[PDB]
Amino acid sequence: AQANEDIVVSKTSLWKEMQYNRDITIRFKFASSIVKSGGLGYKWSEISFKPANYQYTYTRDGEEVTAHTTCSVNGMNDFNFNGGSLPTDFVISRYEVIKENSYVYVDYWDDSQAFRNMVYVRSLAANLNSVICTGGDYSFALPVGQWPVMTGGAVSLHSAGVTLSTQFTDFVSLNSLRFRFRLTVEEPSFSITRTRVSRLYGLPAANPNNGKEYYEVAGRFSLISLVPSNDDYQTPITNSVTVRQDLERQLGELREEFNALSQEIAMSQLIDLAL
Amino acid sequence: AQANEDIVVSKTSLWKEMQYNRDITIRFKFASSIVKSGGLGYKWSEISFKPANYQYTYTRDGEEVTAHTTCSVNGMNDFNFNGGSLPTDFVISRYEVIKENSYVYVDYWDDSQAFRNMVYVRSLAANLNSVICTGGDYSFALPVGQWPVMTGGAVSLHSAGVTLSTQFTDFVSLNSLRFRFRLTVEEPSFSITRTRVSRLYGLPAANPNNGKEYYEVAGRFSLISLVPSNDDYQTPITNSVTVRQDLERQLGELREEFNALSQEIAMSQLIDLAL
Amino acid sequence: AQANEDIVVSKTSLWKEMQYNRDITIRFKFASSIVKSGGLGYKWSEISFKPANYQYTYTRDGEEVTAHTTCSVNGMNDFNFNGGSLPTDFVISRYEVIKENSYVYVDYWDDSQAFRNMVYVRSLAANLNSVICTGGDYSFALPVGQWPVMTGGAVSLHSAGVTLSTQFTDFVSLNSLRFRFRLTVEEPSFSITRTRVSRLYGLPAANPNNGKEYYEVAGRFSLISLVPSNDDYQTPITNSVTVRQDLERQLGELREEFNALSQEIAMSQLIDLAL
Repeated sequence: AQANEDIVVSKTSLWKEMQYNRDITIRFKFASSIVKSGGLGYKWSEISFKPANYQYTYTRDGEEVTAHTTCSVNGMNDFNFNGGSLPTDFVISRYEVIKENSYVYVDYWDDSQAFRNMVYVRSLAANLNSVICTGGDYSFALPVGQWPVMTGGAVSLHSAGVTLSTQFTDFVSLNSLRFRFRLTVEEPSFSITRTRVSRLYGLPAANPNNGKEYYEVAGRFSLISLVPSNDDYQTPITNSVTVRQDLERQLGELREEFNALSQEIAMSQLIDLAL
Repeated sequence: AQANEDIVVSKTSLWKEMQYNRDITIRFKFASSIVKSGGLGYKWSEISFKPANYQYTYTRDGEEVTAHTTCSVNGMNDFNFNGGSLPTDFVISRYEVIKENSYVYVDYWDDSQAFRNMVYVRSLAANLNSVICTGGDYSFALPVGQWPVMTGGAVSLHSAGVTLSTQFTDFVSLNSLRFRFRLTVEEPSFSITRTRVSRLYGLPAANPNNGKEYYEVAGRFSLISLVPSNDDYQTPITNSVTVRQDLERQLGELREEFNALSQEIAMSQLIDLAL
Repeated sequence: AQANEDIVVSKTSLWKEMQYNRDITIRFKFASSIVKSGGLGYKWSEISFKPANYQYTYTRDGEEVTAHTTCSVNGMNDFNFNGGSLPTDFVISRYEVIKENSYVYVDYWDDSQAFRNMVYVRSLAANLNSVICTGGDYSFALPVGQWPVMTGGAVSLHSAGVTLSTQFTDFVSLNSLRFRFRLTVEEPSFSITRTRVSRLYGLPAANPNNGKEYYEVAGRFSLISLVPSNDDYQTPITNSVTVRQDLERQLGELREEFNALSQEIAMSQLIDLAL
């Protein structure tokens, strides 16, 4: 049997149960959200994860296959480090770490025949190989003084159950395959340099990629889906999203008031610099 | 005939028409969005509603059924109250109130068989019982002076038409059932203490829940859906959302601007503290 | 024959293949996002496009049909204009323009039968006529100085391929038809007045509607869709979205910090009015 088979286990007039058994190259990537509190610059608000899309195009056995992957994390632990109540001590209100109790979700999609009209799926199963995700080096750019660097962190992702999901984005909506990963803490630990914290396992949520373009893991998946017998039917993929108009309005009002305040401030500095 | 039946009104080679007639306990909940303008703290920008999720797990007749509800409002009336044009007068540029002209929407979903692959439905109907919803007690936190409190408001929710809908979220996407509700004013009227306004009907948007963990209304729904005869197919439920990336970018630019302005202000405040 | 046909090209127990061929009135609309940087008010951070919803109701040949149209743009170029490094020169960090290399997407939907349970489509085609899109006059509200006005700009929208799409919103979710448009620059150019920029082509992202209520283009489409033979099945349309809760949380922290800073500024300014 080919590595990229496609078989029919039942076929009525309009519908047909098509089996698919195919190899895949999941190339995903974390993405971090860094919110820094105001004042001088010595207090950071959040260092968390954001679901991250990554579209690529790889080579199958004489075919070019475009893909779309989306990495997310669930059940992460919220740590924090506060060394003083004054505006000049380095503090991080809340930063996220990954351990055993957390999980790493990866939605995957391709331009192949398996994902063209997939809305129903049974007999789902996959053979995935394990990889090692290592964190990088994030230099907290303080206004003045020293520059602590959050450096280190290694954690091994192991295959787990598989499910379905939907990758929503501002361009495409994809009925996609959801691969789960569990975590086993590894030897390289992450530590904030020039600080009283070190030798704690996990992965940091500042620079997980470690300056990499992606994390690669190869796999195979096997399912049975409902596809119309005619191989010309198409399910809507693209999107045109206008969600959270109330949020857009809130942001517009905030920008208006912020421009008014900055105007008032620079006017106070202009009158105080017009002698 | 049972209360939670499951019938097969037809069956083809792959698909099947199934009828589902089931009892439900809609435990829903509102959620308010408050926005406080800058300046001193006597001026409020908006007090509105937001679509509010609530997931839970209730006992059926010997089954534990996990449920998921999402409330929302439409056609609400935007009242205002301005005591003057000064920084020190209490003013609320806009706050939302629920009345007869408006409608309340409640999306409902469960982990039962009626919802697993529900994409098509007909003969939809439900017999819901009416309830009462009373407003809360929201104490406007003013910087200095007395503390006005929005207190009162009671409206009875009457059952109306039933339809389908979709509960999108950052975790799950659900093909759900949409109960509609109309409103009738009641005797308890809402009013702001220490203010020249009172004896006006409706339900405030500051605290509708009245501190209740949820509002509860029982119901029953009967319908007929198209499901695959093989009860192993699964429709995609989970999500990994990255919608409004342009909005994320705008928020990042606004954070950068506000951090730079706060750093400027803090430096200008600290230069005067070196004597 | 008919202009609004509905044919049955095949039929089985529960499903069927229907062919719909209908005339339509695509009344779409552009929308701009004008972000103004802080400071004094001479510096503009960005002027971009945003996907624009517009819903209406128009008269077919004795039928009154409700419709919904969502415009978007893709591949738009980013131009910039800096007059100096000072706070007092009129600078536009970025404004978006449309040209040949770019494309305009229009997702279209009606309440007619062709869209009631459309999830699968084949033999999709369309005949569209060309229209003209022209820019208005966006006067930049400079606090002091002259008044630059971005004016002009005209482009011819020529039809292109048709596909499927999904219009998502905070209210409705529509499995819609995606008409694509390619562009050819016209003679009327866009120019900012009292400024050293003119005789450059494209469409300004400032006021693309030209003060109009919509841009109307007639059309006709033909397709072949899979529908339940029982013409009573309904697919979920309405929504209740709670997406980007983390973004809402970041915006709320931003608002709290901004209110605290504004309170500090206002107390600092009020303490100097006690004589």
